[PDB]
Amino acid sequence: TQEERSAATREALITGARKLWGLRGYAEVGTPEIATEAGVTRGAMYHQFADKAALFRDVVEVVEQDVMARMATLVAASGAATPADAIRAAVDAWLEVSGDPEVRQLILLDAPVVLGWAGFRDVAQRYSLGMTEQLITEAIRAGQLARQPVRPLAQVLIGALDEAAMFIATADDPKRARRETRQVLRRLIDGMLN
Amino acid sequence: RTQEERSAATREALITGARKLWGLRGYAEVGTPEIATEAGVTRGAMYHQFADKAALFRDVVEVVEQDVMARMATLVAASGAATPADAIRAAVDAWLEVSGDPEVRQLILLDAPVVLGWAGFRDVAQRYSLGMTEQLITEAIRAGQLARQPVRPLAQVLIGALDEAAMFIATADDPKRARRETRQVLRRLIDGMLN
Amino acid sequence: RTQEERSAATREALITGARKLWGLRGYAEVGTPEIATEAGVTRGAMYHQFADKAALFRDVVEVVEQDVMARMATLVAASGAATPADAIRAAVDAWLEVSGDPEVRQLILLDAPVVLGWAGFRDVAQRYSLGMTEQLITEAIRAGQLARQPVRPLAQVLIGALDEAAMFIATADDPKRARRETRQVLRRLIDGMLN
Amino acid sequence: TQEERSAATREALITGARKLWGLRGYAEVGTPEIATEAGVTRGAMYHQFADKAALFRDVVEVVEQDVMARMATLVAASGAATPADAIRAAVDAWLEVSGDPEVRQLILLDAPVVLGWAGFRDVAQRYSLGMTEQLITEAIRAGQLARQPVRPLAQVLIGALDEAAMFIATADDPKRARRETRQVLRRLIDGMLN
DNA sequence: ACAAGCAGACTGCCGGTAAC
DNA sequence: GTTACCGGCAGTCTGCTTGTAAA
Repeated sequence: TQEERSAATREALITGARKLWGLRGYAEVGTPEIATEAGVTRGAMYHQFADKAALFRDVVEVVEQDVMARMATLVAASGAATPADAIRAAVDAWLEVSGDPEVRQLILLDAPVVLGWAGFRDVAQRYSLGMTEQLITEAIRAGQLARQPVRPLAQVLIGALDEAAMFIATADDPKRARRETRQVLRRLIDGMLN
Repeated sequence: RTQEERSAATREALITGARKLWGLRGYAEVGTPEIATEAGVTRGAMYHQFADKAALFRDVVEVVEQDVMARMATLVAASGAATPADAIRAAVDAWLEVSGDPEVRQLILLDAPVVLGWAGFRDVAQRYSLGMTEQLITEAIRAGQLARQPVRPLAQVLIGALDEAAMFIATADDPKRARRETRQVLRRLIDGMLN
Repeated sequence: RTQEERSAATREALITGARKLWGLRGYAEVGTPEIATEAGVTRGAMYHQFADKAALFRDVVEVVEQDVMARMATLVAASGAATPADAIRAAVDAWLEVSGDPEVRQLILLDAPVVLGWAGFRDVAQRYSLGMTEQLITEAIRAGQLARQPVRPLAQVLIGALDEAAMFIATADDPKRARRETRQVLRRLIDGMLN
Repeated sequence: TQEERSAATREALITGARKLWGLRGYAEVGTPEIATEAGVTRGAMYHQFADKAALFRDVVEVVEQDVMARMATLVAASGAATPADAIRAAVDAWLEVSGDPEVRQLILLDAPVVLGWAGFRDVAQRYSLGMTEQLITEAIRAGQLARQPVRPLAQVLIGALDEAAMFIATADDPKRARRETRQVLRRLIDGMLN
């Protein structure tokens, strides 16, 4: 089909920019390198996508959805029994998933700069952020956590989690960093609950 | 008259202009021509004073970060805190005020980790806001107000929380309500962290 | 207009202009801005048709070298030679005519070995003047007018002697006398090389 | 004293530029690199020498006189007996000396383009060129070579020798190339001497 | 004799538009 | 789909000019 082929070149470009941008940063890979690696011409790319930024937008979407997939896998398998335990299992899950350098480059470093903080927020509300808003909402609902404004709490905890990830990855002894950071995140969480 | 002065003066104009412009529009979105022009200098003199665009951004980060600490310490002194715990609460409220500056949000919260790399900017913040967070925790532990725990991780995590808090307040649809509510969840967080 | 024609048209204008200017002043002494401006195109369109300055110089060389061969063959045909020896003599007299063109001396005798490398330019000349020399020698052997010997070495050596002959005539203070005398020693050299 | 100190940095600049330009070409080394290798600053370089060209001129001078030195050694050691045999030995001597890659880069390639063909000529008249003019003059003088204009002949034979050198250096089988080129030069010379 | 500040210029490259 | 093309940029060079010495 003619439009069925469009999706195939968009997948080749999205896969390639994800690999390359994930390896080195959005600024440090240009559209030529990316087109070459995808097996398409710069012209076709600028036909399927508005600009470099828009291709970064669809890369972000794909990556974030994978993060949610792998995370839910870990959270379901943890086997929590109360919303609070679900929150802790989510924390440990992100700690496992944020170990991926692709995720840190695309989501934690480049995305707020490419799409703008509000822009990436509009994207993350349909993913990790909004799932945090829901975990908080459920923990409030089941009486494990004081009623309070949810949007702020979720954003802040997301901040703590993101920076947790960078700290563990760049620390000189990563095993001890993951242990101690997990400890303090737990202590922080329990101090939040009842 | 002297060259020590001539260098320093050109660096002062270049850092001033790059701070203004980069802060208004982002590091990616302003080129060295525009920066030179606004500074009243030639691109050549700039590439003599600074290695590349990145090196100039590093000195802009430096000035901005110390400016952040100056303003914060000013606000904390006037509050009249008396114990590490009070210092922590007054610090949070202070950052909420200072981070109202969009130049601070653009340069420090967004670009710096991208331009310098995350560990690079960290090496910078340990000598400023990060290091102060480490001292506030460390003294709060000493004074028995906060349980002994690994200090560097806690400090980094709390910094992450405060940063995304400031971005949240700035970009909210009604910033007054967002500042009030965000202060709320930060306070509850602290109080649950302390005794 | 077609795309192959739009490319061919700008490539011809860049080659024409780079030929004019580089021939007037040397490859080192003319930049791609001047060259584009003279072609009436943007530096960007140029870096689309040509890899870099060097690649454009390579195509300029190619054009100039075939113009050299064309002018040479015209003059030699007009001599009315009939044997390989007569062809060799008429060739020398032709090179003396053609190398009067300073554009030829500038681009081929001076810049080309430095830009493309001695081996690189040789790879180019082997398909033009050098190859014509190798064939003129080869036929001179075939007809028994010249002693059997390694052909590539003789061809390269005679080329060196001819080139420096051209520079010599061009830069001498009385050029008319220089062409007469230089022609003399080349003729004697040739006759001593033949029988 | 200041003149003893001044002269020494020009020796270090000239040695450093000789090594470097000789390795990579005049176009491919900048004055910064050259200052660094000499152990001096660009300001000192531009105080002792007018421009990049001026340092190249003094490098040319040194190299050319070194060529004449080594050549004189081999020509003395061969032991010719008449001007003609002096010429033949001179050629084989150059063939040996031109084996040096520094000499081929600075004298045979860059110098005419940097200094201009006439400029380098004015330099070579006090060395290999002018000596060639003298060997021709003496060969005419002893009746071994026909009376003819000397300047043109000397320039031409210099051309044949120079290009001979590059051919031997760049050839795929350099041993066979030295044999064959020596051969064709011998035949040329003998056909010249009568 | 040396050093530093500085200015004009240049090369190769990129991102996005528009003509094929 | 594709190829030509434009405005603009970052980092480097070269030589000039103003400052700071070791004689």
